[PDB]
Amino acid sequence: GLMQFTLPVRLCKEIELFHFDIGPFENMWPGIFVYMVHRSCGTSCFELEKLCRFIMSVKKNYRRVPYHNWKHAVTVAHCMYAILQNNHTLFTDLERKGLLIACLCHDLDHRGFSNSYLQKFDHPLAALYSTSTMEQHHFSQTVSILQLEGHNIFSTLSSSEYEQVLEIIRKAIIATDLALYFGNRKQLEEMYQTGSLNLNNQSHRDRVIGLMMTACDLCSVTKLWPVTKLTANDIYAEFWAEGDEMKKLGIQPIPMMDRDKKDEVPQGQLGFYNAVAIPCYTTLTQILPPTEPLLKACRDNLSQWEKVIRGEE
Ligand SMILES: O=C(NC1COC1)c1cc2[nH]c(-c3ccccc3)nc2cc1NC(=O)c1cc(C2CC2)c[nH]c1=O
Ligand SMILES: [Mg+2]
Ligand SMILES: [Zn+2]
Repeated sequence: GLMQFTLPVRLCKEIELFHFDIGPFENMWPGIFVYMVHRSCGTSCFELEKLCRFIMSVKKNYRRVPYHNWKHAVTVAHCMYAILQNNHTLFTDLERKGLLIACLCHDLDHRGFSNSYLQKFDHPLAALYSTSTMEQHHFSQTVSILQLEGHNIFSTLSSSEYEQVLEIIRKAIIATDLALYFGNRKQLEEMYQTGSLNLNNQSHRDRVIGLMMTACDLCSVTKLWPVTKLTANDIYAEFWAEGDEMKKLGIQPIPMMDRDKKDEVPQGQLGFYNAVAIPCYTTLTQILPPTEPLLKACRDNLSQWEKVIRGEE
């Protein structure tokens, strides 16, 4: 009730910044998440008994994959935390609640393979969900855990508020399907520059929350260079593994996933930053100005990758 979580000073201070790294100590991540909830939302938003129980069941349902794991779950949620804290008059009570949970759950039960690979493998999830295959699985897993005896952190909400916060969460999680992001940022670009962007339009809020989600999901390109560079090892470990499985199906993988083209990774990072990361945080800064640090950090890392190519490291 009047029981709040504290962090060491350095963590207390650095956690408010966008570029915070949650550290190598797995056991502090749940305290870190609860801390962000109490500060983003209130000591009252969730019952501490239930939240802790939900947090730990979620953690257990992330797999020990190189990148799409429990560390990613909490990292993406922290980015959301910082976007919300730098924009706190813009979001409803319900949006603060459901967005931080959405981020923690957004990759539940990920196996480290793309929607594309499930589809070429003919995995049963590809028959159950034709588009955004993994992302619909994630939201389904989320509802699963929410219905475990003792786990419904939303029990105090009215019938109507409950239906809203699940609908926030669901759209939020589908949004992390990067295949949808390009269309969403383009509509957001037009609306912003023709002045028709209206945050009181619910369908506009949806688009904005979507972009927030892409921004949080890719936040590893907005960390300090040594974090970004080591996170890249984890992503390619998954990519190259999936490429190995593509070869096992008798398919040449895209170079992104072919581990015989390690040498061309810096150039591949360059195009990604140009085609995705920079446009994403640009458009996000245009809508939510206090999120400028993400664009500045992304740009800085773009600059580091050009240096890697030029043989300056
Ligand atoms: O454009 C890309 N992919 C999108 C387009 O539609 C999906 C892309 C293309 C890439 N070509 C290469 C590459 C080329 C030649 C030789 C070797 C490698 N490497 C890539 C990485 C990429 N992407 C990410 O590194 C990436 C990173 C992350 C998290 C860190 C934030 C999440 N998702 C990602 O896809
Ligand atoms: Mg995902
Ligand atoms: Zn993710």
